[PDB]
Amino acid sequence: AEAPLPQLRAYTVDASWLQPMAPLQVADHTWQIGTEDLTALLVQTAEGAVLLDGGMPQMAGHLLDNMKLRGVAPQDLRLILLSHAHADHAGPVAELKRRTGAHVAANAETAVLLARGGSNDLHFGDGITYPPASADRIIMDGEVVTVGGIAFTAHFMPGHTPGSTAWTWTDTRDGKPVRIAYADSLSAPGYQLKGNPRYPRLIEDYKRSFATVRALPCDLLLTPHPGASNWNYAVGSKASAEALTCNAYADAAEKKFDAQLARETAGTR
Amino acid sequence: AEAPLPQLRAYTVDASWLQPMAPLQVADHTWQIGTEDLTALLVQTAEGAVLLDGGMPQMAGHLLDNMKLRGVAPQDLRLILLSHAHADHAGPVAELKRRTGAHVAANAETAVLLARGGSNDLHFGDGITYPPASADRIIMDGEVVTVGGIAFTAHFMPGHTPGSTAWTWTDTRDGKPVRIAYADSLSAPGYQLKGNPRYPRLIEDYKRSFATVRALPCDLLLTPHPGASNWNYAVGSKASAEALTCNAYADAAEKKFDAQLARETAGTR
Amino acid sequence: AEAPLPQLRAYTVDASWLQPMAPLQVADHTWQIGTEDLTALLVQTAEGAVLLDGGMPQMAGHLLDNMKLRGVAPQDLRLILLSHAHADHAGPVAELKRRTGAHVAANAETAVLLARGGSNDLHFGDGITYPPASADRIIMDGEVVTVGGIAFTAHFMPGHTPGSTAWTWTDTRDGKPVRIAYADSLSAPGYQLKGNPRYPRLIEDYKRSFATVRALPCDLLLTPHPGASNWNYAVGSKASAEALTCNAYADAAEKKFDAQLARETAGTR
Amino acid sequence: AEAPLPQLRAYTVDASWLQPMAPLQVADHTWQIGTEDLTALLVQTAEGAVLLDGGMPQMAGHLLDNMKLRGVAPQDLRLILLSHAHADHAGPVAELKRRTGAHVAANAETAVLLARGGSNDLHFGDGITYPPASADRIIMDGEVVTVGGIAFTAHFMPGHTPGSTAWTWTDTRDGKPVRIAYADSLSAPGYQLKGNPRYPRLIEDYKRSFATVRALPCDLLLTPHPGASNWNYAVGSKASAEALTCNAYADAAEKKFDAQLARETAGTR
Ligand SMILES: C[C@H](CS)C(=O)N1CCC[C@H]1C(=O)O
Ligand SMILES: C[C@H](CS)C(=O)N1CCC[C@H]1C(=O)O
Ligand SMILES: C[C@H](CS)C(=O)N1CCC[C@H]1C(=O)O
Ligand SMILES: C[C@H](CS)C(=O)N1CCC[C@H]1C(=O)O
Ligand SMILES: C[C@H](CS)C(=O)N1CCC[C@H]1C(=O)O
Ligand SMILES: C[C@H](CS)C(=O)N1CCC[C@H]1C(=O)O
Ligand SMILES: C[C@H](CS)C(=O)N1CCC[C@H]1C(=O)O
Ligand SMILES: C[C@H](CS)C(=O)N1CCC[C@H]1C(=O)O
Ligand SMILES: [Zn+2]
Ligand SMILES: [Zn+2]
Ligand SMILES: [Zn+2]
Ligand SMILES: [Zn+2]
Ligand SMILES: [Zn+2]
Ligand SMILES: [Zn+2]
Ligand SMILES: [Zn+2]
Ligand SMILES: [Zn+2]
Repeated sequence: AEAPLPQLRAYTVDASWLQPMAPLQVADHTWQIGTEDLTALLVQTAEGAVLLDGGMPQMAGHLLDNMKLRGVAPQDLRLILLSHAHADHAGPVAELKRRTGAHVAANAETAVLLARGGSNDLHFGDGITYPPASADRIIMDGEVVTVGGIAFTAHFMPGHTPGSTAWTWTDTRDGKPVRIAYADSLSAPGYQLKGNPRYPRLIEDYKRSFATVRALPCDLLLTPHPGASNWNYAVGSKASAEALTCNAYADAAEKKFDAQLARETAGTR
Repeated sequence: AEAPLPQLRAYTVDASWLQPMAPLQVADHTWQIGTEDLTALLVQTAEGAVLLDGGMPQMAGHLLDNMKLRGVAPQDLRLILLSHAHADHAGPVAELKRRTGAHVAANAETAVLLARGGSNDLHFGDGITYPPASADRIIMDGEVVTVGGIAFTAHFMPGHTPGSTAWTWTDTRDGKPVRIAYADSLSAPGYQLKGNPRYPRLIEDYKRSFATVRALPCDLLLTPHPGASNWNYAVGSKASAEALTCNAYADAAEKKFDAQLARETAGTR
Repeated sequence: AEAPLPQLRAYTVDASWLQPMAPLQVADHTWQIGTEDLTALLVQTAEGAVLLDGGMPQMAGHLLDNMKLRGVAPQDLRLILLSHAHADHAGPVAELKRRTGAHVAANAETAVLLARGGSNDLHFGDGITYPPASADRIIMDGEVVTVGGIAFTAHFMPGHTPGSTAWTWTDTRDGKPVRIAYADSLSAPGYQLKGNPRYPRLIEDYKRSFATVRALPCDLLLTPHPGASNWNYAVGSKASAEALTCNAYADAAEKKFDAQLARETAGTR
Repeated sequence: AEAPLPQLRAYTVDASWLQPMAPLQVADHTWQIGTEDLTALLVQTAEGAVLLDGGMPQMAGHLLDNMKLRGVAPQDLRLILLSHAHADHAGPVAELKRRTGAHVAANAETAVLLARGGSNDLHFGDGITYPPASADRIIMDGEVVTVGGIAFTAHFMPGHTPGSTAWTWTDTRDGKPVRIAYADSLSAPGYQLKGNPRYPRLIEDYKRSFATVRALPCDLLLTPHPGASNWNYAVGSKASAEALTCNAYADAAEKKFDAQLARETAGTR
């Protein structure tokens, strides 16, 4: 009686990443509409809405529910933007496109990973996947995408994925501008950093990306994993109280990266 | 403490579907190289090999091992053909393409489902998925694909999937021709047959496909699930003893389909 | 001084195919907005517009101009449907998608040809091409697509292309229903009909498609080339006067097909 | 009698770009097999051949002819690499893939442009297009691709296109190593350089790419347009005599770029 091949293993996550929350207002037009521990930002304009990230694949219905609470019908969603195309951020994109008619704008690296459904990941292989989706517009570094007069600027910050992107826009609160920076992850979870044949310039890209994050226009920083920027979505009006600056987020990420690099030289993860 | 969204659920299968077996010769050039309960046929020519189906995603390494036992190095695999693009038959195609340089030939319906990784299935939704892969050649009904002088003919038999295909070729044994028919599944597992908005002509297609299977050139029938044609790969040289004819396979499938249709009218699965 | 390789040759067409016209009303909601000799139908609903075909690639701006004359802003175009994915009918689809955010719904055969930009055509090779575009929804035979409460039904009629489709919907005029049938081309221009290795069942498909066209619900027939159904868009309110029935269109196409088949047997085009 | 829309215009080129030539040996394994004025490099190994660029779409048959003269049958072509995905360098890729079974390896930017057939170009729009093709392997900056033991290293040099790549490998001649650098174009033909909304960091990318080219391992430089590196393929064994170094090629390109930038500030092309 010899061993059969192993069964496929599902991508399972902490319960808080799947815990629905009601819409939490970030600025006049901008709302967190994902789960307690995964960001999905809805930006509402007079000419339709923009969604930045959707979380896990199973979050599609919840996102549509929260859009409805905000007055956004499915067909009112015009545009989906992404931080990076891993299953816990781009998971429901294919379903959202089918149910809303929204288009996706992303850089070429994010587009190719999204079209693979996250398979053949440089570090994860086929372990963390989701339904594939197509990008409808390819964007370049620094390119501006505008919906309802609100301009979103892309800032490439490769490392966590080759296509990792920060998005910036200026909202308002109390009559004053609020420069929002939605910066992507700077983690390298389980990654081989040095001499990686699938990503030879990984270290150089991360190092440049720390600098890119430090330089973002940033009155208020948000991140795909809210804990990375010290947000606590579950506490409502105090959710943003402890939020990091872009400088502090980059500094923390670089210290962690440097320590991980030294541990890899020392033979451990 | 309210319920979080459910975790993703992996596509799990009976252990026998994942139980490796050594190559089992079907005819002079044709070998079963999959698992005990999933067909993957290797056809070896003087100018490279053809693979018809690969089974589950986790079978890629085993298939390459069996190819090596047959004298087929990875780069010797020229062509992948498919019965249908469900995860338990097309599962390892993307990985095989990357590791062998083989091309995929398939009809348009199979190509679109394969490129989705089986997501947005007409009946399964996103429940049964696999790494997406691209077809390199689109084939039409009755089209002949030739490798090393061996001609493979496609016979469309829509129903189980819109792109379901039977493949026929003539091998030899004991100096005599053996017309092999690799006919696709004719099951409708859990499908809504009547008035299905995603497949309005489902019943008409199945009915035509029973006739197509009856008419195949067929000295020896094989099926993606070997039990459907009464093969038992685990018993070696007796594996083919009880194999059905194409007529008998079509008849059994049609009786099951008609009974399921009546049960659906009677309100049950 | 030996001959260089030939220059690329552009797909050039009769001037009337490129001659802009103002919107011509077909029924209460339905307008011809293409050129004098290429159909592009705009169907306007309370929840956005549908475009059936766009003509040649250079027609994108003209279509948007005519949409504006009808009160349809670019973002109001929700859906693009196609008769078949040749350059003179799907030509501007990629550009329209980028400028409107519309989605494309098409069958798998049309989707694969559209994604090739018409290249590797079964009969034309690479001679007649256009910017590639992706389908966003794959439709099956008989499937209903609804926008603003108006239901469009797909009727597959393979032959002219494998993915050739007739679209039907019911509009109104003078308080009475008008069953509109937009039937695809039934021509085989320069095609090898018999024993075509790239389309082995071509004759069988055309023969079935003549029957499909005869059976369409049809108070008013329109065709991608208006002359094929005896429309004359240039004469305004008399444009539809001489229009054929579906029965007469199918009969004329079948007689032409049978004559061409006999000429092919007799060695001529 | 008002003007019809303009006819489509073919991409026409100088006759020398389409003038076939016999294979010209560059090093022990490496041959120029394109036309007098467009590079297409064949690298022949014990385990199959690599093609770097193919020229214009109409060059497919000529390339296959020259491969045959070199002893390379169609199925012996294993891999296609590209400098950049414009019609005059990637033109015949789709056809070559269909006729050889070769795979394409390219970066994400090149993959997305190739899959568009060069349409929606950042600078050319839809004016310069070719049959779309899919990449089979996505490569990263500095990644090594190996065929028959010969290692090809990718060096990203964005500017002329976002995906512009230099490829390096070490061949031999007279028992000594020859480090070959196939560097992409550094021209900006008709491009808006400053404040280009579709390429906001164009100038920064070109400036970094001049430095990348200067730093390439380079005993012998070749370029997609041979005149850019002072090759003259038509003079046979003297073809390489006047070839530039990488330093000189970068310097000439940067001086031209700086002059064009000043002219753009001065309001001219
Ligand atoms: C695989 C692609 C996304 S990358 C997809 O979902 N498509 C491509 C064509 C239509 C639609 C579908 O199959 O439903
Ligand atoms: C959180 C990341 C995605 S940003 C992830 O999925 N990881 C991190 C490494 C492994 C894998 C997992 O959770 O299983
Ligand atoms: C999503 C497609 C298959 S349908 C894919 O895997 N591609 C497309 C381009 C290259 C390669 C890859 O991303 O590795
Ligand atoms: C055997 C089929 C594929 S041919 C399958 O995966 N089924 C049948 C219906 C449900 C699902 C499952 O096993 O979970
Ligand atoms: C080639 C595809 C259509 S079949 C395309 O245009 N795409 C695919 C991703 C984004 C967009 C683009 O490149 O502009
Ligand atoms: C009218 C058809 C498309 S429906 C066409 O483009 N043809 C017909 C055959 C040749 C080619 C041409 O006009 O050059
Ligand atoms: C459009 C793609 C290349 S990007 C293509 O040619 N395909 C995709 C599937 C098969 C093959 C074909 O249609 O011939
Ligand atoms: C030589 C370049 C491609 S590298 C080209 O095609 N150009 C340069 C600008 C215009 C266009 C043309 O020849 O028409
Ligand atoms: Zn991630
Ligand atoms: Zn994550
Ligand atoms: Zn199945
Ligand atoms: Zn199965
Ligand atoms: Zn046509
Ligand atoms: Zn036409
Ligand atoms: Zn170029
Ligand atoms: Zn060029």
